[PDB]
Amino acid sequence: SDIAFLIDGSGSIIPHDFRRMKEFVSTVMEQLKKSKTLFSLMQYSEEFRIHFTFKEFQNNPNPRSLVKPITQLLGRTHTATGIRKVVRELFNITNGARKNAFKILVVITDGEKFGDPLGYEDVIPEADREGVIRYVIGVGDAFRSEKSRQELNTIASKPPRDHVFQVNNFEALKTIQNQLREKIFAIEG
Amino acid sequence: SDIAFLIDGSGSIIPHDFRRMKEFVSTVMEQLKKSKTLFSLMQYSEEFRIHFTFKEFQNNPNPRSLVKPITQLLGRTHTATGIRKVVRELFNITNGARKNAFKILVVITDGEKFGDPLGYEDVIPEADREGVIRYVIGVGDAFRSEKSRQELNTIASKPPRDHVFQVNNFEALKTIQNQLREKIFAIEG
Ligand SMILES: [Mg+2]
Ligand SMILES: [Mg+2]
Repeated sequence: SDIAFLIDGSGSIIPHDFRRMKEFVSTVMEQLKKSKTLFSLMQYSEEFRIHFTFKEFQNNPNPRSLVKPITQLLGRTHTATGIRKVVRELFNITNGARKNAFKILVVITDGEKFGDPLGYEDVIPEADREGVIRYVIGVGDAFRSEKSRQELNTIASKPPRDHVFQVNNFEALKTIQNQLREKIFAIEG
Repeated sequence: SDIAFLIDGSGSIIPHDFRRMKEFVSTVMEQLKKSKTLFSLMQYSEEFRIHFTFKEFQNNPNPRSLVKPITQLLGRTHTATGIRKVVRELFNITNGARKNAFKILVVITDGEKFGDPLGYEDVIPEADREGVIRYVIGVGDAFRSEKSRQELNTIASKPPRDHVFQVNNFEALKTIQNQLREKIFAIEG
């Protein structure tokens, strides 16, 4: 499995909630680390940060090591654009990504996609094509609406009830590790 | 005929040539005027300025006065996003666009698309579905190759012969002036 992480570095996320976020991620990588599993991370906002590719991870496969040194981005939310860059570069052959393997994407966001030229319509359709499975963790009040949830039901793979986890706040992410974990195991064993 | 212009305001355009382009536009809108014609203007770079809308035109049908105050935006070349907006905002009924009218668009730019999240692959198609006729004018030494002009043909309608025009300097736009004018009359008569 080519398991990649897309995390929201929006400056709407207070340093420690962002601290937490970061700890969540380390933990799941260690928790899902099979032998042939690869990992990659990028930090998206208004600027886009590749912290590491599959290709790298295999010559230093240590979640605590690589997760540790990340720096927040603060800008706004270009989720769609972020998606396009995952598919477009993370999941490319020269980046470690292996062709006969499962493509998995886990997104973590705290708001709605603000000020993005692209849309889900522009990026969604090409993610399916190469067949990327998408699981979305949405965090906070921003997601309590009868429309905010739509954006989340949308970045997800179908069915959405099994791909979406609407948590209450940074702390409260520890609460779904077993879930998010077992769902990603079941599709490899 | 709902006729709209997209003028490149990038930083590579020196101020006297930016003034030359502003002249061209005023003039052509003059020459192409008829009682049923409406004109719209947008300048793009990295930012996007809608100078006058279809229905605001019909509030002060005066090319010349309307073009006078236009100051240069200074960005870089985000041409696809520009096409998008032209198509999404200007040929919008609420911005005065008429249901049974023709939709002609004239693009003028001194460069290659650069650092644009969108591809022409994401805009050309919306432009076709909405029946938008595109003419491209590529000014300067950027479209100097059997390659960069290939940008022009992609943007422009088919056959490419008829919809593309390239001139060496701004000061030469005056040369394709009469040939353009006519092209845009064979649509209507
Ligand atoms: Mg946020
Ligand atoms: Mg330029």
